[PDB]
Amino acid sequence: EYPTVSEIPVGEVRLYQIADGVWSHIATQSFDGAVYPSNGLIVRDGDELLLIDTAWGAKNTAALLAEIEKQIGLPVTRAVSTHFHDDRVGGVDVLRAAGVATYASPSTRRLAEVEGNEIPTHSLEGLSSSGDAVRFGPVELFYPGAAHSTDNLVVYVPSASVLYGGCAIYELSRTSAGNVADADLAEWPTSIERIQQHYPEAQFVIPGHGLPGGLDLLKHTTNVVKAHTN
Ligand SMILES: [Zn+2]
Ligand SMILES: [Zn+2]
Ligand SMILES: [Zn+2]
Repeated sequence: EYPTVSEIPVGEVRLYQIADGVWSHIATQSFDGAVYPSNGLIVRDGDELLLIDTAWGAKNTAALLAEIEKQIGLPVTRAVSTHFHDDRVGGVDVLRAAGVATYASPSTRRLAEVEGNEIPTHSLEGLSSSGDAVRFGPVELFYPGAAHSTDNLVVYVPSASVLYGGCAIYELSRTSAGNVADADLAEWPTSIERIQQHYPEAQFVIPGHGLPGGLDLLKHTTNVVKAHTN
């Protein structure tokens, strides 16, 4: 039932309802040779919507907004990028031009600027130390520590028990480390354990790329990270 690359033409976006008032958005992008999918999240926020992460690029993200407008028909008022890479902030300029308030931690904004990437406008305070959590409307934002990147955030929807791990969490089908150029391999397992300890009640876990699962995706990711380390 969950959308794969097979069902998503390049430049198109699919939505998938995870639970009441929670959706994931799925887009595709061509890396050198292969095509990769990418997940973000949509969370109902009263009569508005909170967006988690772009659809990886300007065209994809405009397609994302059109697909939201068509299927849910509620306005996207805020967006949060969960780290500084292009599959998370690429398309921020498109969101901004459409009247969406874009948000990221100062850590993420700093690293985006150094990378020459798009920079979310607003800053999320209170997330600078590992284990920090802040409320953002219908979600909790959590900084577990450095993992896939030094700034990576995860997002929990308490009304639906949905944990969005972004790129700090691997899908089960991924049995080898991905792009770890900006990762902290030494801290990644410790950061995953912080997620485990903070959200032991999570029922759905969404990786940055690929199929949703349960909390076993956390142990999976630790397994793969330790194998890469060694
Ligand atoms: Zn990344
Ligand atoms: Zn603003
Ligand atoms: Zn990623």
